[PDB]
Amino acid sequence: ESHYPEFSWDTVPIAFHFGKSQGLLTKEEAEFVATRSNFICLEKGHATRTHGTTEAGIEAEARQLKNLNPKMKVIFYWNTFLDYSMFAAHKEYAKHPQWWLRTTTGELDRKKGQLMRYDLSNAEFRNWWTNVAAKAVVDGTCDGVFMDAFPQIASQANRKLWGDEKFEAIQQGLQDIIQETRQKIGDDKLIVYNGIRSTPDWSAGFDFAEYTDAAMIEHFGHFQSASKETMLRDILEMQRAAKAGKIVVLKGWAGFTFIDDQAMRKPLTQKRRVAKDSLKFPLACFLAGAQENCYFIYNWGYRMENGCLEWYPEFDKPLGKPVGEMVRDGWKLSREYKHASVRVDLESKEAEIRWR
Repeated sequence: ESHYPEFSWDTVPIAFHFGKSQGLLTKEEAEFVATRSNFICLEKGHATRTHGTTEAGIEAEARQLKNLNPKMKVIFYWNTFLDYSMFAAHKEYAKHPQWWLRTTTGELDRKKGQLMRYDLSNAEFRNWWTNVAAKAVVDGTCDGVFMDAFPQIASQANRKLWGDEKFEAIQQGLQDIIQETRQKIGDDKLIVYNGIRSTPDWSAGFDFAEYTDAAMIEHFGHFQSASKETMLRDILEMQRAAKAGKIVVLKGWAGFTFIDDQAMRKPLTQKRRVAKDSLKFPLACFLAGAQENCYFIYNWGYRMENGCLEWYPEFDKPLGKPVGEMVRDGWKLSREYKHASVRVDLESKEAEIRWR
Protein backbone atom coordinates (compact mmCIF):
# COMPACT_ATOMS: atom_id res chain seq x y z
CA GLU A 1 0.00 0.00 0.00
CA SER A 2 1.56 3.28 1.30
CA HIS A 3 5.20 2.35 0.62
CA TYR A 4 4.35 1.59 -3.01
CA PRO A 5 5.46 4.01 -5.72
CA GLU A 6 2.73 6.47 -6.71
CA PHE A 7 0.88 4.75 -9.56
CA SER A 8 -1.12 6.38 -12.31
CA TRP A 9 -2.95 5.41 -15.44
CA ASP A 10 -2.64 8.76 -17.15
CA THR A 11 -0.11 7.20 -19.55
CA VAL A 12 1.56 3.85 -19.82
CA PRO A 13 3.17 3.18 -16.47
CA ILE A 14 6.92 3.03 -16.88
CA ALA A 15 9.70 1.80 -14.58
CA PHE A 16 13.47 1.86 -15.06
CA HIS A 17 16.14 -0.75 -14.31
CA PHE A 18 19.67 0.07 -15.42
CA GLY A 19 23.15 1.17 -14.44
CA LYS A 20 25.55 3.78 -15.73
CA SER A 21 29.03 2.53 -14.83
CA GLN A 22 31.09 5.47 -16.07
CA GLY A 23 29.42 7.99 -13.75
CA LEU A 24 26.27 9.35 -12.25
CA LEU A 25 23.44 10.34 -14.51
CA THR A 26 23.92 13.79 -15.88
CA LYS A 27 21.39 16.32 -14.68
CA GLU A 28 19.52 15.94 -17.98
CA GLU A 29 19.54 12.13 -17.79
CA ALA A 30 18.27 12.22 -14.19
CA GLU A 31 15.55 14.71 -15.11
CA PHE A 32 14.47 12.41 -17.97
CA VAL A 33 14.06 9.53 -15.53
CA ALA A 34 12.67 11.46 -12.56
CA THR A 35 10.06 13.14 -14.79
CA ARG A 36 8.84 10.00 -16.43
CA SER A 37 8.71 7.55 -13.61
CA ASN A 38 8.47 7.03 -9.88
CA PHE A 39 10.15 3.64 -9.87
CA ILE A 40 13.80 2.88 -10.64
CA CYS A 41 16.16 0.05 -9.79
CA LEU A 42 19.83 1.01 -10.10
CA GLU A 43 22.10 -1.78 -11.29
CA LYS A 44 25.40 -3.19 -10.08
CA GLY A 45 28.23 -0.98 -11.17
CA HIS A 46 26.34 2.26 -11.07
CA ALA A 47 28.83 5.13 -11.10
CA THR A 48 31.70 2.90 -9.99
CA ARG A 49 34.12 4.79 -12.22
CA THR A 50 33.64 8.01 -10.26
CA HIS A 51 32.47 6.68 -6.89
CA GLY A 52 34.41 3.46 -6.49
CA THR A 53 31.65 1.17 -5.34
CA THR A 54 28.04 0.47 -6.21
CA GLU A 55 26.79 1.48 -2.78
CA ALA A 56 28.44 4.87 -3.09
CA GLY A 57 27.21 5.40 -6.65
CA ILE A 58 23.64 4.33 -6.00
CA GLU A 59 23.47 6.39 -2.79
CA ALA A 60 24.64 9.44 -4.70
CA GLU A 61 22.22 8.73 -7.53
CA ALA A 62 19.29 8.16 -5.18
CA ARG A 63 20.03 11.61 -3.75
CA GLN A 64 20.08 13.38 -7.12
CA LEU A 65 16.93 11.63 -8.34
CA LYS A 66 14.96 12.32 -5.19
CA ASN A 67 15.94 16.01 -5.32
CA LEU A 68 14.29 16.10 -8.76
CA ASN A 69 11.27 13.88 -8.00
CA PRO A 70 10.48 13.49 -4.28
CA LYS A 71 8.00 10.61 -4.77
CA MET A 72 10.76 8.60 -6.49
CA LYS A 73 11.37 5.04 -5.31
CA VAL A 74 15.01 4.07 -5.78
CA ILE A 75 15.84 0.40 -5.41
CA PHE A 76 19.27 -0.88 -4.43
CA TYR A 77 20.47 -3.80 -6.55
CA TRP A 78 21.72 -6.63 -4.30
CA ASN A 79 22.19 -10.14 -5.72
CA THR A 80 20.89 -12.93 -3.47
CA PHE A 81 23.20 -15.65 -4.87
CA LEU A 82 26.32 -14.12 -6.36
CA ASP A 83 29.36 -12.30 -4.98
CA TYR A 84 29.81 -9.48 -7.46
CA SER A 85 33.09 -7.66 -7.18
CA MET A 86 31.94 -4.10 -7.69
CA PHE A 87 30.50 -3.66 -4.17
CA ALA A 88 32.36 -2.67 -1.01
CA ALA A 89 30.58 -5.62 0.61
CA HIS A 90 32.66 -7.88 -1.61
CA LYS A 91 35.82 -7.13 0.37
CA GLU A 92 33.90 -8.08 3.54
CA TYR A 93 32.69 -11.35 1.95
CA ALA A 94 36.28 -12.12 0.90
CA LYS A 95 37.33 -12.31 4.59
CA HIS A 96 34.72 -14.93 5.59
CA PRO A 97 35.86 -18.11 3.84
CA GLN A 98 34.13 -20.12 6.53
CA TRP A 99 30.93 -19.12 4.68
CA TRP A 100 31.97 -19.97 1.12
CA LEU A 101 29.79 -22.46 -0.73
CA ARG A 102 31.48 -25.67 -1.88
CA THR A 103 30.32 -28.55 -3.99
CA THR A 104 30.20 -32.16 -2.82
CA THR A 105 33.82 -32.52 -3.94
CA GLY A 106 35.04 -29.72 -1.70
CA GLU A 107 35.70 -27.37 -4.61
CA LEU A 108 34.45 -23.84 -4.21
CA ASP A 109 31.18 -23.32 -6.10
CA ARG A 110 31.64 -20.50 -8.61
CA LYS A 111 29.67 -19.42 -11.65
CA LYS A 112 31.36 -18.55 -14.93
CA GLY A 113 32.96 -15.13 -14.46
CA GLN A 114 34.75 -16.02 -11.21
CA LEU A 115 31.59 -15.34 -9.19
CA MET A 116 31.37 -17.23 -5.93
CA ARG A 117 27.86 -18.43 -5.15
CA TYR A 118 26.45 -17.91 -1.69
CA ASP A 119 25.54 -20.63 0.79
CA LEU A 120 22.13 -19.26 1.68
CA SER A 121 21.79 -21.96 4.33
CA ASN A 122 24.46 -20.28 6.47
CA ALA A 123 23.04 -18.13 9.25
CA GLU A 124 26.05 -15.86 9.80
CA PHE A 125 26.18 -15.12 6.05
CA ARG A 126 22.42 -14.43 5.92
CA ASN A 127 22.84 -11.98 8.77
CA TRP A 128 25.74 -10.29 6.99
CA TRP A 129 23.93 -10.16 3.64
CA THR A 130 20.75 -8.59 5.07
CA ASN A 131 22.90 -6.02 6.90
CA VAL A 132 24.36 -4.85 3.59
CA ALA A 133 20.83 -4.27 2.29
CA ALA A 134 19.87 -2.51 5.52
CA LYS A 135 22.89 -0.26 5.32
CA ALA A 136 21.73 0.91 1.92
CA VAL A 137 18.00 1.31 2.37
CA VAL A 138 17.71 2.17 6.09
CA ASP A 139 20.90 4.17 6.75
CA GLY A 140 21.03 5.18 3.11
CA THR A 141 18.70 7.01 0.77
CA CYS A 142 17.27 3.99 -1.04
CA ASP A 143 13.62 2.91 -0.74
CA GLY A 144 14.07 -0.82 -1.24
CA VAL A 145 16.25 -3.67 -2.41
CA PHE A 146 16.18 -5.76 -5.67
CA MET A 147 16.83 -9.42 -4.83
CA ASP A 148 18.07 -11.18 -7.95
CA ALA A 149 18.77 -14.70 -9.11
CA PHE A 150 16.05 -16.74 -7.45
CA PRO A 151 15.66 -19.11 -10.45
CA GLN A 152 19.41 -19.70 -10.31
CA ILE A 153 19.10 -20.66 -6.64
CA ALA A 154 16.17 -23.00 -7.38
CA SER A 155 17.63 -24.69 -10.44
CA GLN A 156 17.41 -28.44 -10.00
CA ALA A 157 20.89 -28.76 -11.54
CA ASN A 158 22.26 -27.51 -8.23
CA ARG A 159 21.27 -30.88 -6.76
CA LYS A 160 24.14 -32.57 -8.65
CA LEU A 161 26.54 -30.01 -7.22
CA TRP A 162 25.39 -29.77 -3.60
CA GLY A 163 23.46 -32.94 -2.88
CA ASP A 164 19.84 -33.25 -1.87
CA GLU A 165 20.28 -32.38 1.85
CA LYS A 166 22.18 -29.17 1.12
CA PHE A 167 19.95 -28.29 -1.86
CA GLU A 168 16.83 -28.23 0.30
CA ALA A 169 18.70 -26.35 3.05
CA ILE A 170 19.57 -23.60 0.58
CA GLN A 171 15.95 -23.51 -0.56
CA GLN A 172 14.91 -22.99 3.07
CA GLY A 173 17.65 -20.38 3.44
CA LEU A 174 16.13 -18.46 0.54
CA GLN A 175 12.84 -18.32 2.53
CA ASP A 176 14.78 -17.30 5.65
CA ILE A 177 16.83 -14.60 3.89
CA ILE A 178 13.69 -12.92 2.62
CA GLN A 179 12.21 -12.90 6.09
CA GLU A 180 15.46 -11.57 7.57
CA THR A 181 15.61 -8.87 4.86
CA ARG A 182 12.15 -7.64 5.83
CA GLN A 183 13.18 -7.61 9.50
CA LYS A 184 16.32 -5.63 8.69
CA ILE A 185 14.90 -2.94 6.42
CA GLY A 186 11.44 -2.59 7.94
CA ASP A 187 7.88 -2.55 6.68
CA ASP A 188 8.03 0.80 4.89
CA LYS A 189 10.70 -0.35 2.39
CA LEU A 190 10.22 -2.18 -0.91
CA ILE A 191 11.41 -5.73 -1.52
CA VAL A 192 11.60 -6.34 -5.29
CA TYR A 193 12.70 -9.69 -6.57
CA ASN A 194 13.47 -11.61 -9.76
CA GLY A 195 11.06 -13.13 -10.33
CA ILE A 196 8.24 -14.51 -12.34
CA ARG A 197 9.54 -16.90 -14.95
CA SER A 198 7.73 -19.19 -17.37
CA THR A 199 9.55 -21.76 -19.48
CA PRO A 200 8.58 -25.16 -20.89
CA ASP A 201 10.49 -27.08 -18.18
CA TRP A 202 10.50 -24.76 -15.14
CA SER A 203 8.26 -21.85 -14.14
CA ALA A 204 7.70 -19.67 -11.12
CA GLY A 205 4.91 -17.36 -10.08
CA PHE A 206 4.84 -14.76 -7.33
CA ASP A 207 6.12 -16.39 -4.09
CA PHE A 208 7.22 -15.42 -0.59
CA ALA A 209 4.40 -12.90 -0.65
CA GLU A 210 4.17 -12.58 3.11
CA TYR A 211 7.38 -10.55 2.67
CA THR A 212 7.89 -9.51 -0.93
CA ASP A 213 6.26 -6.49 -2.55
CA ALA A 214 7.26 -6.71 -6.22
CA ALA A 215 8.29 -9.35 -8.72
CA MET A 216 9.89 -8.77 -12.11
CA ILE A 217 8.99 -10.69 -15.28
CA GLU A 218 12.45 -10.45 -16.68
CA HIS A 219 12.25 -12.59 -19.81
CA PHE A 220 8.87 -11.77 -21.32
CA GLY A 221 8.52 -13.18 -24.86
CA HIS A 222 12.24 -14.05 -25.13
CA PHE A 223 14.96 -16.48 -24.02
CA GLN A 224 13.16 -19.73 -23.01
CA SER A 225 9.88 -17.76 -22.60
CA ALA A 226 9.00 -16.76 -26.18
CA SER A 227 6.37 -19.42 -26.77
CA LYS A 228 2.70 -18.53 -26.80
CA GLU A 229 2.18 -20.82 -23.79
CA THR A 230 4.83 -19.06 -21.72
CA MET A 231 3.72 -15.56 -22.66
CA LEU A 232 0.16 -16.35 -21.57
CA ARG A 233 1.31 -17.78 -18.23
CA ASP A 234 3.30 -14.60 -17.57
CA ILE A 235 0.44 -12.28 -18.55
CA LEU A 236 -1.96 -14.24 -16.39
CA GLU A 237 0.47 -14.26 -13.53
CA MET A 238 0.88 -10.48 -13.77
CA GLN A 239 -2.92 -10.14 -13.70
CA ARG A 240 -3.26 -12.40 -10.69
CA ALA A 241 -0.40 -11.11 -8.58
CA ALA A 242 -1.45 -7.51 -9.15
CA LYS A 243 -5.09 -8.24 -8.44
CA ALA A 244 -3.83 -9.68 -5.19
CA GLY A 245 -2.13 -6.40 -4.29
CA LYS A 246 1.47 -6.91 -5.46
CA ILE A 247 3.69 -4.87 -7.75
CA VAL A 248 4.59 -6.53 -11.08
CA VAL A 249 7.32 -5.25 -13.40
CA LEU A 250 7.22 -6.67 -16.93
CA LYS A 251 10.51 -6.31 -18.84
CA GLY A 252 9.84 -5.81 -22.56
CA TRP A 253 12.74 -6.40 -24.95
CA ALA A 254 13.13 -4.08 -27.92
CA GLY A 255 13.37 -6.62 -30.68
CA PHE A 256 16.71 -7.96 -29.51
CA THR A 257 18.82 -8.19 -26.39
CA PHE A 258 22.33 -7.39 -25.22
CA ILE A 259 23.20 -11.15 -25.32
CA ASP A 260 22.61 -11.37 -29.13
CA ASP A 261 26.15 -10.62 -30.46
CA GLN A 262 25.04 -9.89 -34.06
CA ALA A 263 22.19 -7.64 -33.03
CA MET A 264 24.46 -5.61 -30.75
CA ARG A 265 26.87 -4.88 -33.70
CA LYS A 266 24.15 -3.10 -35.72
CA PRO A 267 24.37 0.70 -36.06
CA LEU A 268 22.41 2.62 -33.48
CA THR A 269 19.88 3.93 -36.02
CA GLN A 270 19.14 0.27 -36.80
CA LYS A 271 18.85 -0.60 -33.11
CA ARG A 272 16.38 2.23 -32.65
CA ARG A 273 14.42 1.39 -35.80
CA VAL A 274 14.11 -2.16 -34.48
CA ALA A 275 13.10 -0.84 -31.09
CA LYS A 276 10.36 1.38 -32.54
CA ASP A 277 9.11 -1.52 -34.66
CA SER A 278 9.34 -4.09 -31.85
CA LEU A 279 7.38 -2.09 -29.27
CA LYS A 280 3.74 -2.65 -30.21
CA PHE A 281 3.65 -6.36 -29.43
CA PRO A 282 5.09 -6.44 -25.91
CA LEU A 283 3.32 -3.22 -24.95
CA ALA A 284 -0.03 -4.69 -25.98
CA CYS A 285 0.76 -7.80 -23.92
CA PHE A 286 1.47 -5.62 -20.89
CA LEU A 287 -1.66 -3.51 -21.42
CA ALA A 288 -3.67 -6.69 -21.95
CA GLY A 289 -3.14 -7.89 -18.40
CA ALA A 290 -1.98 -4.77 -16.67
CA GLN A 291 -3.62 -3.84 -13.40
CA GLU A 292 -2.78 -1.24 -10.84
CA ASN A 293 0.84 -1.18 -9.68
CA CYS A 294 1.98 -2.88 -12.89
CA TYR A 295 5.03 -1.43 -14.61
CA PHE A 296 6.62 -1.70 -18.05
CA ILE A 297 10.32 -1.65 -18.95
CA TYR A 298 11.35 -1.50 -22.63
CA ASN A 299 14.92 -1.54 -23.96
CA TRP A 300 17.59 -4.06 -25.07
CA GLY A 301 19.73 -4.22 -21.93
CA TYR A 302 20.62 -3.11 -18.43
CA ARG A 303 23.33 -0.67 -19.27
CA MET A 304 22.15 2.85 -19.84
CA GLU A 305 23.41 2.77 -23.44
CA ASN A 306 21.15 -0.22 -24.18
CA GLY A 307 18.09 1.84 -25.05
CA CYS A 308 17.10 2.65 -21.48
CA LEU A 309 16.64 6.38 -22.09
CA GLU A 310 14.93 6.03 -25.43
CA TRP A 311 11.39 7.30 -25.39
CA TYR A 312 8.42 6.56 -27.59
CA PRO A 313 5.18 8.42 -28.39
CA GLU A 314 3.16 5.47 -27.10
CA PHE A 315 4.49 6.37 -23.66
CA ASP A 316 3.00 9.89 -23.87
CA LYS A 317 -0.42 9.12 -25.25
CA PRO A 318 -3.52 9.24 -23.09
CA LEU A 319 -4.14 5.75 -21.76
CA GLY A 320 -6.40 6.15 -18.76
CA LYS A 321 -7.95 3.75 -16.31
CA PRO A 322 -9.02 0.36 -17.64
CA VAL A 323 -12.74 0.34 -18.33
CA GLY A 324 -13.03 -3.45 -18.37
CA GLU A 325 -11.19 -6.64 -17.56
CA MET A 326 -8.97 -8.53 -19.99
CA VAL A 327 -10.85 -10.79 -22.41
CA ARG A 328 -9.46 -14.08 -23.66
CA ASP A 329 -10.52 -16.00 -26.79
CA GLY A 330 -7.86 -18.67 -27.22
CA TRP A 331 -4.45 -17.00 -27.67
CA LYS A 332 -6.19 -13.68 -28.49
CA LEU A 333 -6.51 -11.13 -25.71
CA SER A 334 -8.19 -7.75 -25.46
CA ARG A 335 -8.43 -4.88 -22.99
CA GLU A 336 -10.41 -1.64 -23.07
CA TYR A 337 -9.06 1.52 -21.45
CA LYS A 338 -10.70 4.94 -21.08
CA HIS A 339 -8.60 6.23 -24.01
CA ALA A 340 -7.30 3.16 -25.82
CA SER A 341 -8.17 -0.30 -27.08
CA VAL A 342 -5.77 -3.22 -27.11
CA ARG A 343 -5.80 -6.50 -29.01
CA VAL A 344 -3.04 -9.09 -29.13
CA ASP A 345 -2.70 -12.56 -30.66
CA LEU A 346 0.05 -14.47 -28.89
CA GLU A 347 -0.02 -17.22 -31.50
CA SER A 348 0.27 -15.08 -34.63
CA LYS A 349 2.20 -12.35 -32.74
CA GLU A 350 -0.05 -9.58 -34.08
CA ALA A 351 -1.17 -6.67 -31.94
CA GLU A 352 -3.27 -3.53 -32.27
CA ILE A 353 -3.50 -0.46 -30.06
CA ARG A 354 -6.18 2.07 -31.09
CA TRP A 355 -5.56 5.27 -29.14
CA ARG A 356 -8.50 7.67 -28.94
